[PDB]
Amino acid sequence: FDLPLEELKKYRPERYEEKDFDEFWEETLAESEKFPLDPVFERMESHLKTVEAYDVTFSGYRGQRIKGWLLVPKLEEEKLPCVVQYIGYNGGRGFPHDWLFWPSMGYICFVMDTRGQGSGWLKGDTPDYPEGPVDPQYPGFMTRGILDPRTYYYRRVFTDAVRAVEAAASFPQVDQERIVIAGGSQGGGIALAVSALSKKAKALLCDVPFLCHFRRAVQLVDTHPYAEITNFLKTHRDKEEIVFRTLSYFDGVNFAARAKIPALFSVGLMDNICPPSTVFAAYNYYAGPKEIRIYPYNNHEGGGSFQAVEQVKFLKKLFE
Amino acid sequence: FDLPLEELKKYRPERYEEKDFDEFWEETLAESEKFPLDPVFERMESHLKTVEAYDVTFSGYRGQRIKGWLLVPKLEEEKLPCVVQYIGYNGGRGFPHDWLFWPSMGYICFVMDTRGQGSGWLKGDTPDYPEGPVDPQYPGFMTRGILDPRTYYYRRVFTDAVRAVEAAASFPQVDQERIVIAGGSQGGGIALAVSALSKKAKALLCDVPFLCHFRRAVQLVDTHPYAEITNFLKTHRDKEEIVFRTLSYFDGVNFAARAKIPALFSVGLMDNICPPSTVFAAYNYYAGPKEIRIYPYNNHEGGGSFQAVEQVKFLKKLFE
Amino acid sequence: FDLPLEELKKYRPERYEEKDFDEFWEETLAESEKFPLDPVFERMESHLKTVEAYDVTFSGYRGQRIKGWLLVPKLEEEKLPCVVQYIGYNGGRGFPHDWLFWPSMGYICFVMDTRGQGSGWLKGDTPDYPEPVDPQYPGFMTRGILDPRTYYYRRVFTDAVRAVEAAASFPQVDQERIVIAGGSQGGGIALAVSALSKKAKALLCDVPFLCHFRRAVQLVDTHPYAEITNFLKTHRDKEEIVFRTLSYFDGVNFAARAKIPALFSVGLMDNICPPSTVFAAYNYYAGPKEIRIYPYNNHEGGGSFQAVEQVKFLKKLFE
Amino acid sequence: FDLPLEELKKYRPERYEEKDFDEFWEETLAESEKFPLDPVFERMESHLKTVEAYDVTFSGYRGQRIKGWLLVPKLEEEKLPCVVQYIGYNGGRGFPHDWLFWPSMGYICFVMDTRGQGSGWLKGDTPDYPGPVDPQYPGFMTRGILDPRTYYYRRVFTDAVRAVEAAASFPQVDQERIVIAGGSQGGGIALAVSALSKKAKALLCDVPFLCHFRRAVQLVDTHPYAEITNFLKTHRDKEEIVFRTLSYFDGVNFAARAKIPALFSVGLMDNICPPSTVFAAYNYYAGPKEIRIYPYNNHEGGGSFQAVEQVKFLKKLFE
Amino acid sequence: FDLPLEELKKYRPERYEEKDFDEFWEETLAESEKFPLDPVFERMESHLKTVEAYDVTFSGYRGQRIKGWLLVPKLEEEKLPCVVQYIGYNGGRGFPHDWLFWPSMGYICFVMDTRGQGSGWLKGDTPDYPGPVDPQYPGFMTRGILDPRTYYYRRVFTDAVRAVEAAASFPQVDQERIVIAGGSQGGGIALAVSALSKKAKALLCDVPFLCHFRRAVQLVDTHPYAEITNFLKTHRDKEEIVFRTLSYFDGVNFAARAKIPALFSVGLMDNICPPSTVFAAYNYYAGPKEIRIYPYNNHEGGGSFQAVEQVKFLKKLFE
Amino acid sequence: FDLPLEELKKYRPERYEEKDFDEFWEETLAESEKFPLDPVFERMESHLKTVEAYDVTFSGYRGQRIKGWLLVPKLEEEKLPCVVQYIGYNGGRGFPHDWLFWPSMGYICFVMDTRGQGSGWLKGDTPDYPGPVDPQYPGFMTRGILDPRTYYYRRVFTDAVRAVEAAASFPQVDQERIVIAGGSQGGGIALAVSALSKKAKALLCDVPFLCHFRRAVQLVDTHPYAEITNFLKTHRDKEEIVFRTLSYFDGVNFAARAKIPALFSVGLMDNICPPSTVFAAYNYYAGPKEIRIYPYNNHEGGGSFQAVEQVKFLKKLFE
Ligand SMILES: O=C(O)C[C@@H]1C(=O)Nc2ccccc21
Ligand SMILES: O=C(O)C[C@@H]1C(=O)Nc2ccccc21
Ligand SMILES: O=C(O)C[C@@H]1C(=O)Nc2ccccc21
Ligand SMILES: O=C(O)C[C@@H]1C(=O)Nc2ccccc21
Ligand SMILES: O=C(O)C[C@@H]1C(=O)Nc2ccccc21
Ligand SMILES: O=C(O)C[C@@H]1C(=O)Nc2ccccc21
Repeated sequence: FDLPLEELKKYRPERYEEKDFDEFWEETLAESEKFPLDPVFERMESHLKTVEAYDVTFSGYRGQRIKGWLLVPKLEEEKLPCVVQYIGYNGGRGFPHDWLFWPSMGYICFVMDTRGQGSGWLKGDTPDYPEGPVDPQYPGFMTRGILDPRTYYYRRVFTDAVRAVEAAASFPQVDQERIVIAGGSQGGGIALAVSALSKKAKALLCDVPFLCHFRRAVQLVDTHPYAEITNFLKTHRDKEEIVFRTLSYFDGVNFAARAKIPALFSVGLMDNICPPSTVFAAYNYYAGPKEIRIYPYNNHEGGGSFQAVEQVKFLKKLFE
Repeated sequence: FDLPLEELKKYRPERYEEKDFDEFWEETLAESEKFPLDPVFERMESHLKTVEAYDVTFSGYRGQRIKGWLLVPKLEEEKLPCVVQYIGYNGGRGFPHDWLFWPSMGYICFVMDTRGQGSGWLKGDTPDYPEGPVDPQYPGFMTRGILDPRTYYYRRVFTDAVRAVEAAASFPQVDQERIVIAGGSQGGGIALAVSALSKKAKALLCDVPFLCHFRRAVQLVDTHPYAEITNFLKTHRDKEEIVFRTLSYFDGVNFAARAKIPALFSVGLMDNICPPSTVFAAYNYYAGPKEIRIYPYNNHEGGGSFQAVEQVKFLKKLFE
Repeated sequence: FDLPLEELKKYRPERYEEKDFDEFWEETLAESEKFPLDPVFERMESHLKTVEAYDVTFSGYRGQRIKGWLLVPKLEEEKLPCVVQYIGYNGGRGFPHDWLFWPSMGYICFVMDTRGQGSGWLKGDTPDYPEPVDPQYPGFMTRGILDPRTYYYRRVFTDAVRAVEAAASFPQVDQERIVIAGGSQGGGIALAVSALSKKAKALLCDVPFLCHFRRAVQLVDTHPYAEITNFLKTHRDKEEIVFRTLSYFDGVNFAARAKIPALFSVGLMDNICPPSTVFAAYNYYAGPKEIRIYPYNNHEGGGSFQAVEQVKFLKKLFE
Repeated sequence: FDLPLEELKKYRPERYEEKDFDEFWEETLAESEKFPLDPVFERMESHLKTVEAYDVTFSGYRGQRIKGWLLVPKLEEEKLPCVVQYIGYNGGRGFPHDWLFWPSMGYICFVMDTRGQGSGWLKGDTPDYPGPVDPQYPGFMTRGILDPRTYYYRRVFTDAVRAVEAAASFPQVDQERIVIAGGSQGGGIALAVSALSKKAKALLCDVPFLCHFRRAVQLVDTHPYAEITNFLKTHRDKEEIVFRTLSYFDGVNFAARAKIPALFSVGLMDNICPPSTVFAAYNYYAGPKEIRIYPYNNHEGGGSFQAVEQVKFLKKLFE
Repeated sequence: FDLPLEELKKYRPERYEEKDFDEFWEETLAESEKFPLDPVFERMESHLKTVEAYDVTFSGYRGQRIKGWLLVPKLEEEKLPCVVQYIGYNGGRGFPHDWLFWPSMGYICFVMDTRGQGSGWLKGDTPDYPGPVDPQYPGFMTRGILDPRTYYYRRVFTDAVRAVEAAASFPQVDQERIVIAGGSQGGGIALAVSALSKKAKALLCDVPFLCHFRRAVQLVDTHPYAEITNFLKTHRDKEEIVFRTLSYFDGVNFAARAKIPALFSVGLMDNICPPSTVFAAYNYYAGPKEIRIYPYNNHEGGGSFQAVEQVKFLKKLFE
Repeated sequence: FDLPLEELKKYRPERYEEKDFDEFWEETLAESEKFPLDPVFERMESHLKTVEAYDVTFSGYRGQRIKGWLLVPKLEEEKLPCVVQYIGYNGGRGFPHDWLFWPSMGYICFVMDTRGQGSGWLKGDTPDYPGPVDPQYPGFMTRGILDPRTYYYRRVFTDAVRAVEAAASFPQVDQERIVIAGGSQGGGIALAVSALSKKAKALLCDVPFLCHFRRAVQLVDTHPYAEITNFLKTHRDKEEIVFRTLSYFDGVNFAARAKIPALFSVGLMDNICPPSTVFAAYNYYAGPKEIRIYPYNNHEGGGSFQAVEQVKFLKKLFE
């Protein structure tokens, strides 16, 4: 349904961002750095036998306390590499046993809970906090605070996500040389922002990323969650310019252009949640060393368990 | 798809409410009455010629400033009857010209904007304000603050709505003894709440009501917006009892049981958004003088323009 | 899903029409004009308080008696501007209270009931009368389609022309300020009247239907355009005749003849009336014109926002 | 989705008809018999080799001229049994070769075209003739529904009775072995003819439509029964008048009067013609009768399996 | 939804086949020729009166016994032309009375049952006989797809070549007028036979399936092509193996080799067999050829209109 | 959409099985046990660090070689309890890392690959081995359904009984602490194993499929149950035969014979495995049992909540 692959590979749409993109993010991170990180780990009673699981609490956007899980495989290694895992839309940190892949592969896994979501396919425990009034919005998170980048939901998520990397680095068994940032769909869009904004992340795993190239996304598909923005615009007919202005500060394409760490991307050519031209726009602008795995017959599931093996091999080759 | 009509007409399921239902509502309304109502009626340059439209502002839940419209038909009579109109889900106050029916029929019309919504089919101008943290929720309004009645979204909307009647009553040209409360679907549910909670309403028009008999609604249909609650529960599998205890304080069946003012209901027997059994549970418990117009072949549109004429005739008879 | 906006704005494709288009319509109107208009306005008992409602009857196609409403706002004015309102597919005149917008804005509103429809979303009271009723697919789009002389829209468009003469006959109507308006089917009817009427002074044309039929069926499989496609799936031998008939009714061909000022609207995600069909008509429209473009709306177009634009537009025009 | 089979078999709900049901039909048929039948059989140049095909024209309702095909298998016998075939909703007579089953089984087949339809899945050549064509929902189900004298099926069912007279006029037809047959709309028409024709000798009634309307619209939201629901959703003041009209055309009411031997079929998962509507009709049917029950089939019913059952049923019936 | 027609007419994509395409088919066919054909025609008791029906069995792929019907019109001519009919996806030979068209037009019809299918819209009676039956997606499209030697259509296409020899062996068949025919799956089978058989005289290829697989799975998400997509969505490591296997069975590669006169049909709105897949095959077809193009039709194609075109085409070819 | 919870808890429909049910299974398992099990475990080079992964091969139905995974957590305890895991419809054994749950909780996990499937959502490596593969609807539900001796699940259920013996042969498995587990198709397979094998200590049976087939096809039209309905729609003469065969594989009949303690789960909104089908099995389940009821869940059931419940249930059992 989207551009053919030869064209996708060359797709570099003209970017749109405001003159103060970097200032906005510098100011955002400085204001939240005023609150102590205060990373707290507490060992959890669980039935897990090959992993030690910890409850995590750390200060994200403006000192607000975000939950997570830390999963440490029980191995002979002194320091271990770490994957910081960001979660898809409507998900949250779930149970420790929802995240066994990375620890089973010998990586500590830091799972960041997603403020105010956690109700659509995996439970969450962390609330959101608005900057004052909660404006008229379409159901969901995509238009929550959208009339101002200062009030916009993902300002708070992305800042949480940057602070999560610091929280993971605070656990002493984490090898700070081998902290990886990872996610699919919303988790991939979050990881992309972090790849530009964190100075602690060493590598990026970005699958079927959401939050990329919003302007094109709403022209290409009518699926959720991108349709929340379309549906908001269908009603608020006078707000096009302001909505896209706000979104430009959170667009993965604009972060990709600033990001310098090694990355492995994946895309499903039949994905109609995250259309391939949106994924390719981000990939093509990504300024670090990069590869992409392309799945021509997959929808939003992308490479699934095959991609998971690709990630393990990529990281092994990168860190050796 | 629902019970046959002969059974709908007798359907009076055991009600479920907590022992402190009334006290919850007394304390809520009392806390909000500590702020001055401070109703403002500012003439809005519209292009209307047979109606004068005022931009309304008034203090609803916890003094929060709620928007509305006040439309006055161009008639001499020093005191006119008044319809206070509440709005369907994802709607908001829109433009003054969106509400010309009741003014054209000789009634002043007070249209209350809906906090936080106004983004699905008609625009709105009024924000919500949470009680502190914005808990994990499913997209929309149905599960916003659902883990505690003190935090639940409809606490705030219902309080706004009671206060809206007071605001309408403040307008010098409104006949304080001919104040009707009205709405369809979400608007119907809010009106039904108001019909129990306000001391100032003279009659109820309650069309295809939503927010009624939640526990059964979600068994019968999988449509939105009731599906937001199902979908929350599909994830938060441990929260059934808490969710339904919270919803009990906002259930139109429990309000119907307390309401004493005359009412005209309507129902579409093929309505799969507000199932017939949910509307009939509310209607059958409704404690005031009452009549119901039944539309056997209609879905959620109910009686449409036909029902509007039934309303005009009902009020004329009542007020003679 | 259709051409990008930069291409829609330049989209002026080769028009298809027969050499006798104007003669067809001159002969149609002249034949119907032999019957007296006989416009009848019967004041009616109503619950309305700010508006006076009249039941209307007038002679449309071949003297057939078409219903309407006339809604007159109660204002201290010896003459008032007037909007002649045409109705969307499967609708009809409904109740007087269904049409309160234009009277509330200070316009007399003449609502024309639509022959034979009135059964999908708003009730109607006017029958159709055929020229035999040929084999057709369910609906109105293919009724009489094998010959322009028998086609359903010959009758509707005649009715609609006659409606404006009927409105002009009400004494309080300001004949310098008669507006023709409609959305979707209403807008396709309005485009035809904008070419054919001797009485209309402005056009409001929203998300128009009955435009560029040959391209519409290639772009969408929605109804009501799909009635045409489904007819042709069965009558495999009738492609050329069907498009020949439709060319006499195509809003793109009317637009090219129309001279009055116009305000259009279009939803770029409208899959009932695709944007390239709407832009074909708008771009060929020969009078002074403007268009409001709603990039995120489907067939609802600009909704209540566009209603505000209309009132502003007519106020400027007529001041 | 409907009643379980044990209950369907006992389902014999209270019938609804007006006091003048028989009078309505007697006068309808009397009036149409005033016009000469004038059945015209024109040998049609054909590529067919085992069958002789004829173009048929005959006088149906009020003398209106209806098309058909006559297909005669090339056999030695002087007189042949005959199946009068009625056609499903949105179909028409199509081509001669569309109807080869019955001829191949040694039966002359008279295929009646369906007035005004012919545009959904197979083409047709016969027009309808109404005077005013009232507001209606798209299609045939609500055409003229506010009065049984104007209703579309009054004309179809008359045409269908006249068809049997026309088939019987063909010299090679054995008038002792005239079968009336159809599926869905075809079946509902055949059910009416089983009560109204004095010439039909046996009925093949598959997955019948036009039965138990009031219950059909409560059970399913499919077309074409949904045309009726959608008309009532708009004309909310007309529920009584619509069902009164429909009572004169209801297969259940015809079934109670029909005397000829019949073979029915039903699909238990058919959501076009719900099984309760079909069993209501079957259970009231007053002639010698059998029903083939296909529990896993939708509207296709027994398909080719049923065709074999019909052949066997008629062989045994006719000795 | 596909290429516009002017581009379809010129669509001649680079073909993909392995170096050993012809050798694979020569060895396949030589191996199956080592088993005796042993055509068996058992005359059946039938209700049919204009046609003689035979129960057919013959040896297809590797001596496996395949069912069929032979329908002989009762005609004075002692040698008759013959159409060997292949059946659409999920069908099978059904009953003899399912196949009356060609015998009514004076052709012997040999209907080939389809191994292992017969369970979706018409029953069948013939099993498949594979070795191990590899992991597969539900259906026939992926059965044995990891190796052309194990692939399901190797066996169907061999059956189909053998069916033409079985038809030829019936004494009343005129071996100079054997036609091979099908639609959709039947048309892809017929197209393979048009390249592989030395006995067929003409090809009727309607809306052909089993063409240009690589592109089909990009254009549509419908079944049955979506079985291939779904297999690849799971077996993410097997893209190259899958399309290599499929290249031995692609109608486009057979069309390039076929020499006999052909009449194709295509529906421009067919989203089961997309127009670009059909035209790729049609444009490579190396024999004398024509195509009937149905711009408004989906997968039904020309339906009964095309059946007429077929009968005319063969009459002209053979006279 | 199904019975209310109060009725589901009381739903014990009359069972249907043939008089030779036990004999059929006795002979089936005896014939397969004549071939050596020959379990082979090969340590796999793996990226996994907390788990030792082994490629498994073993003899299932009639010596046929079935793949699997053996996942051993790296722990001190020399003899570990073991969960034998059966896979959902269209799945297969996938990668070792797809099955980390049970090993992470301290259990050796034996994952049985599913013959012939492995192509819908997780890839598989094991073929099926039928002679003739009868006419069937796409998928596995109707493969060999005309005889219980040839039916697909005869083979799978035998494989699954043999998997328990193959897990028991691994030296680090505590052969006295083996559990059988599955969701949907995996739950139906585990249920059969709960009746057929004497080795298992406990059953984990989530949203079970393969239960109460006769009722399943009346209640939902979803796949995979709809493959059966679809087969019956065409093979209209095979209802009795199809249900007789299925009675030998019906989870409700195996439940009646199972004695080991069980934890079931059910989604009350599951329209793949309807609640009445799951309750019919659960209600007839003869051993100590409990059911987790998820009223707001569809076929996902309890998901990770249910997994926690399983870990607790086994912990109590093996203390
Ligand atoms: O894609 C994600 O970010 C998670 C999840 C998912 O994977 N698909 C989808 C679609 C709509 C809403 C939420 C979801
Ligand atoms: O029903 C309402 O309260 C308003 C509106 C409506 O009329 N139906 C519907 C369905 C889903 C969301 C919103 C709506
Ligand atoms: O578009 C119209 O003319 C009215 C109405 C409408 O607004 N959409 C639609 C689609 C199908 C039939 C009728 C309609
Ligand atoms: O059922 C019929 O009478 C004919 C045909 C048919 O077989 N099904 C169906 C459904 C809607 C419209 C028309 C049809
Ligand atoms: O197209 C065919 O070969 C037959 C039949 C058909 O006509 N369409 C279709 C689609 C899916 C499966 C089977 C079919
Ligand atoms: O339910 C299963 O056994 C697995 C999988 C599933 O979870 N749902 C579903 C539906 C159709 C085919 C296969 C499946």
